[PDB]
Amino acid sequence: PKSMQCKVILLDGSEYTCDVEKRSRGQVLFDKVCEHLNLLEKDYFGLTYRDAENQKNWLDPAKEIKKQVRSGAWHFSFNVKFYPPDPAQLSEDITRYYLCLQLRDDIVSGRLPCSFVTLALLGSYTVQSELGDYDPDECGSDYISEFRFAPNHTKELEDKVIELHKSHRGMTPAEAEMHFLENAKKLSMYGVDLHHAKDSEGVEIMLGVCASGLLIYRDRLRINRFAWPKVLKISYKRNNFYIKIRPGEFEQFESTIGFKLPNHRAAKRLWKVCVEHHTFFRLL
Ligand SMILES: CN(C)C(=O)CNc1ccccc1
Repeated sequence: PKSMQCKVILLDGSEYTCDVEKRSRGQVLFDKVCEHLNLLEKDYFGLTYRDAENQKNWLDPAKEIKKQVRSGAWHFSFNVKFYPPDPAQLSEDITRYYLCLQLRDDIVSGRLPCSFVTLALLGSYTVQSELGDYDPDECGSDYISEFRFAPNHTKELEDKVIELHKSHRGMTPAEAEMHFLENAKKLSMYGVDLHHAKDSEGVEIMLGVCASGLLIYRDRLRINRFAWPKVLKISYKRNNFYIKIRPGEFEQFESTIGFKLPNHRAAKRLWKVCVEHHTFFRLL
């Protein structure tokens, strides 16, 4: 029974290696990684792999790993797939811990934009969670944390992290993690998966997929929002992604909004992440 080596980048940046039978479905590897992580609330998470073209794709747990990675290496990352709108309702602290690690990467990467003060506040909770109570013996006027807090670090940001860290004395790791999440969950790009697209006139837009619904970022003055209920149907055809928007009360006919994606693979990928978010947040 022939087994393939799998390498998974975990949210703390370490590498987990295991073997699965070469015909294994994605669920087999995902169960092994979740057991390694002692993670029970698995529904929010998934594995990603970088494709030929080098884009992120979700490993479909129901399909063979080999038919997804195809010609590529059996290398994956462990990621949050469904960002919970209210992390206080997750049943375990370890769930909220992995969500924090993902968000820290979202922030450092610049996928999750954040004000100066919110960067410093989030940072201060991570420090409290990881080092415990503020100690001046590891902080002179010239302190720079090992912790990556932002896409661009400044001395002013490091100073503000420490000022806020001083205010958290006696906070336990679970408590600082929950405060981290209460702030992060409110940011306007929290849990937003962004896809490049063109509208039906060829104007460059971004489509965001989130718990609540669908976002079209057009210029800056114009952001359209389609709550999942309002979206009656989606589909893709060639390089095109279409959404069918409910008639308001008293109108005879649904409207169709069409988008042009870079290629057929980008259209299908957007379609599948929309279906999955629609299914997930319709049950939540
Ligand atoms: C900026 N964000 C994340 C939101 O406005 C969430 N809310 C929302 C509501 C309807 C459709 C899509 C999204």
